[PDB]
Amino acid sequence: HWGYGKHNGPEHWHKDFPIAKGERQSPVDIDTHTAKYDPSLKPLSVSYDQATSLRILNNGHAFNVEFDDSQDKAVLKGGPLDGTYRLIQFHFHWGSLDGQGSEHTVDKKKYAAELHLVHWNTKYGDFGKAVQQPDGLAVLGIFLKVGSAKPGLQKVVDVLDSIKTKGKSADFTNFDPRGLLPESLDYWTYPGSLTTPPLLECVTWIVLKEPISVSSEQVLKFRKLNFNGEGEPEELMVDNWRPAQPLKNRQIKASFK
Ligand SMILES: Cc1ccc(=S)n(O)c1
Ligand SMILES: [Zn+2]
Repeated sequence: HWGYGKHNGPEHWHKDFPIAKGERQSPVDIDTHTAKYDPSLKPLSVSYDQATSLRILNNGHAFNVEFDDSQDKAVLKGGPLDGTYRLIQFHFHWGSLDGQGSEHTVDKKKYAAELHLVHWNTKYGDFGKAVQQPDGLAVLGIFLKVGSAKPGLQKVVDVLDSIKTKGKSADFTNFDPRGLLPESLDYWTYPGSLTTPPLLECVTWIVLKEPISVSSEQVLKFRKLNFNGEGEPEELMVDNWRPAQPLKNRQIKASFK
């Protein structure tokens, strides 16, 4: 099945998921010179004061921090979005080296990692029905650069020892995703897809311009996770990013001058 190695990596995905070569795949390179300011964009509203985290899971491709999405508790709206999208989980993509790791790139620049806060459109009732719709998801993407530690990341980094291998999960309550946000909510937005199989084309991407800084020690701990299950040969969970895909007939809009 799919993964990020030589024989099952991104160049192979299209055989099981032909949408891999579809018309609105993600990620893409954001050419900042070509991304037009759109003064009709509303400010983004990120309302995470009532977020209820539940659990963290190593799913063999990344780790997901999961939220109770059974009530309107942590929602994204405004910006490019019509209506209300509810937070369901966040995860990251990262590199074996600080010079790569992000999925989106900015004028071909790769960041060390990229955080994806995944939300589903509440008009669709739940996640599973939302991913059958072309406007079912909104993913807020945030770049990570290596420098100063991100204090708000440390509770995630500290729990990783307990979910080293595929299939492991751990209780992960009372985690506040507000601590992962940069100061500015200036963003680029375009229509795309999940960046992992099934690669569904349901996503309004909202990618923040301002990265957060994490320490070298924080990212090194991400790289000690494993793609394999317990009792299998160790394969470090690194380079779980898909490269940039063709922009095709899409425009990237900027929320800022
Ligand atoms: C389930 C899910 C949703 C969004 C993304 S970017 N990934 O990678 C996975
Ligand atoms: Zn992702």
